[PDB]
Amino acid sequence: ADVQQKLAELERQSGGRLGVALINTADNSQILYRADERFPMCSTSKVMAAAAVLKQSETQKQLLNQPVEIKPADLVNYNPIAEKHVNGTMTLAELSAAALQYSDNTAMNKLIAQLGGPGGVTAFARAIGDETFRLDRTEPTLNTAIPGDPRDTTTPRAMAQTLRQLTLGHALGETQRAQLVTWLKGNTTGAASIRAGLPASWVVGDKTGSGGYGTTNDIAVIWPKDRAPLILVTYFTQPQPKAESRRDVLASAAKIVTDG
Amino acid sequence: ADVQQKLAELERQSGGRLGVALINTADNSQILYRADERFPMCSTSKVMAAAAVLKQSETQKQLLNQPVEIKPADLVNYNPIAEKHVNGTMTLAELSAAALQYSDNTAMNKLIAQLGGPGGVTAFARAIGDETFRLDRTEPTLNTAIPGDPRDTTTPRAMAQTLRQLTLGHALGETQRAQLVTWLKGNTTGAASIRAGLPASWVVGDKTGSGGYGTTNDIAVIWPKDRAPLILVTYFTQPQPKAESRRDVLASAAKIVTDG
Ligand SMILES: *C(=O)/C=C/N[C@@H](C(=O)O)C(C)(C)S(=O)O
Ligand SMILES: *C(=O)/C=C/N[C@@H](C(=O)O)C(C)(C)S(=O)O
Repeated sequence: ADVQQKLAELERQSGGRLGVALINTADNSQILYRADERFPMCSTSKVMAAAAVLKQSETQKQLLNQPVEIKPADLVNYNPIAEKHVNGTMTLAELSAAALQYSDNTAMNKLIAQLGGPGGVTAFARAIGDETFRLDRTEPTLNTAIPGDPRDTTTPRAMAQTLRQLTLGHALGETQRAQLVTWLKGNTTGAASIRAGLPASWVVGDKTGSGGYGTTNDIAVIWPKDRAPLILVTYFTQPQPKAESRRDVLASAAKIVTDG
Repeated sequence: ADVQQKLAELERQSGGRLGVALINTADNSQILYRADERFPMCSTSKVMAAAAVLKQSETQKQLLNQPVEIKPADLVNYNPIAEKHVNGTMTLAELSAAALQYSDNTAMNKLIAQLGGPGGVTAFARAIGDETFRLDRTEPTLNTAIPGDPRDTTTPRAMAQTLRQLTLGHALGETQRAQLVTWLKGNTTGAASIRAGLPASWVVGDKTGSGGYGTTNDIAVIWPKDRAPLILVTYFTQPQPKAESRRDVLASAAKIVTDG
């Protein structure tokens, strides 16, 4: 509508490539912008991995309480939670929360190892009907974000659809779906991103990501004041190897698509 | 010097009044800017209330498990957590988390009432050697933030000092101190405020606030990469009752005072 002109303006003024998918669950309407292009997911991939471990825990009923050893060698680049338990252990519930709410990279690595490798995360994507998602690498190299590289990519449309099934749909058993939403709603890293663009009264759960070429991402489930929930995926990447993050672009994108 | 001039330049362009107080616990140095002027606290006052409840919990030893009834008449203007428990209950631990991490205003009112009113929160401030802090009203009117009004105000210097004692000192017992810091570290609302101004590797716990006159506040305990923690208060208020919030200003303030 004007939504398209505005998104195009934002994109041009930003110097980057912008990807947006909104699903409105009141009526299944969508707002799409480069929705079928691939973008590096970076840490927004932590959602698929934690969900995969949730799913495992539907048949391995004590899985979330299993201790996992954190060695000095497991420490990656960003480890605000793991590094407090080195030469100690963390449960798989603790690791999921640390990956999701703090973006801890060591924690993500443990989730990936539990699933048997990046392949296992991709296998779960495929099990819930996501044929686009691909995880190929561990932290921190999954975040390289090199233009033209298909590794560790998905599309806004696929990720919105998947986030809808996981958070509001039936990809997970009910307890597990509640657990994921509880973890997402407690994210500590999202206030400058999608949230920044929404009315203060609306409630949000979301997972950010960032990486190379100033890749700046957010995926969110959103409960507007007095409306059915929305799903929003805002992905953004830039042409220079060491571009600065742009969480404000995401916020601008969320304001634009939710004003209507 | 360089920083005092930069702060003045930032304030000069902001359209408002900026209060800063930084304490570097490596050497107890300070950086101060309008640090003995009063500002309205808004929700940064929630720290003092949760800390008062923690203090109570040192002698009433299951206090944090105690259920509190939430009635429809309790709901204020912003209760993302409390509203799911109307005609039900929340524990004091849950009210604490809700007020700190989500800024739930019904939650804050239950903490105030557990302390005997706004007066009891002030009494606790006084018991830990804070002679500046004053809480006068309940939510939501505590955030009116009218220029010149002394209600519900403190100074950046008083709040920096208090925050240091609560989170790194011995104002509380050790478990209570750790509980507070854990709650601050899991704040969901801070990524666009002080955090936005600091390198991504630095770990932050904080409490934001906002209100009338475009008042935009953040107070934080910061664990920089490879340095002793800092304490930072950034307060900001504006001349028009309906001004928009300016979390960007706090971010910039944070960057100026941490650059070197
Ligand atoms: C999640 O999106 C990944 C976070 N890590 C990166 C970041 O930008 O925070 C690095 C650069 C620390 S690395 O890819 O781990
Ligand atoms: C904490 O700072 C509380 C915030 N409240 C206000 C805000 O600006 O967010 C309102 C307007 C929601 S209310 O006056 O409490």
